[PDB]
Amino acid sequence: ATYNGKCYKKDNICKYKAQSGKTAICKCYVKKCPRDGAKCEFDSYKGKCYC
Repeated sequence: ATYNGKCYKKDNICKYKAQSGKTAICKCYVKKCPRDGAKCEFDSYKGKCYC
């Protein structure tokens, strides 16, 4: 149920359109974003930010 979006290094966050548009930006927990736009998925099993 993992999603897909982008993450920002500068803002070290993970932005993506939740499966229902509910979720949203999610700090790039661990391994800060590589570069703005960096694709990332939102694991709906824990709530991390695969970036």
